[PDB]
Amino acid sequence: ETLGEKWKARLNQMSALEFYSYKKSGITEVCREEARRALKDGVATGGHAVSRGSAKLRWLVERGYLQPYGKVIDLGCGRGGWSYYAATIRKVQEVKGYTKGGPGHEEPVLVQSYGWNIVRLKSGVDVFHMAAEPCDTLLCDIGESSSSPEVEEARTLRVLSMVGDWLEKRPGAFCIKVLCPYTSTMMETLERLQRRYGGGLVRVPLSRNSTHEMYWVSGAKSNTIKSVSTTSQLLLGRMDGPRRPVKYEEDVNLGSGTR
Ligand SMILES: C[S@@+](CC[C@H](N)C(=O)[O-])C[C@H]1O[C@@H](n2cnc3c(N)ncnc32)[C@H](O)[C@@H]1O
Repeated sequence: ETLGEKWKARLNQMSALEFYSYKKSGITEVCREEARRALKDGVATGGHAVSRGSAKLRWLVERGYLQPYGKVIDLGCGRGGWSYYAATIRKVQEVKGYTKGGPGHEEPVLVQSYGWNIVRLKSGVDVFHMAAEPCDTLLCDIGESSSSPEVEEARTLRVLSMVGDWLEKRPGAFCIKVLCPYTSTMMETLERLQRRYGGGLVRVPLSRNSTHEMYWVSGAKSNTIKSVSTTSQLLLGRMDGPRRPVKYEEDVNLGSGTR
């Protein structure tokens, strides 16, 4: 049994109160109030982000974990935070996002932030049945949380295969969401993939304690087992002490105008 599995079991054990306190205990988050109001009022300008993903991607890009450039593909773009953020980047030439949409799934949000004319968000698309196309920047943010470690593992495996098909055309720069990296077979296959392709695993502090997600990014050089187990250690530790306060970071402003 790995530390992440113990984390998972302990998480399932927790009460509603304890969970409510734990999910955000000590994490970093973004004040999305004004962005929510503006977006609800139909303000396409102002530079507001459509989701929190922008803040996540930002956190990585401003640390060299990846450097977006050229043709960008956003797999499971949802509302499209990653797509717009990437579209605000100089080296980036084209952004193509794809999400599932429909009931229960996010639809893209039409906003005119900076570089909105180079964005192209396509809903009603299941990337598992989609043919890969050559690109320079491979983004993927797929991985739905489940109470079952086995389910999360299987979902992660399917995702990793699907993105394997895309990485085979060989970017470049890439950011791939890994929901469940805390099981043995997962660390094994992630080691394997980290041999075949490059990159490493990074735990974004914007991620809530309720999820063990780490992002497999290109510009990172790390050991799988070590990074994962340290992440597990942290998420475990936050389940014992008092409630650590949240570090309220500022929301990202993507400005306006075209490119
Ligand atoms: C966690 S959200 C991330 C959204 C985006 N990264 C952002 O920053 O706003 C993942 C989205 O991917 C979509 N999705 C999940 N599986 C998909 C699939 N197989 N094909 C296309 N989209 C999918 C879901 O609808 C979900 O809204």
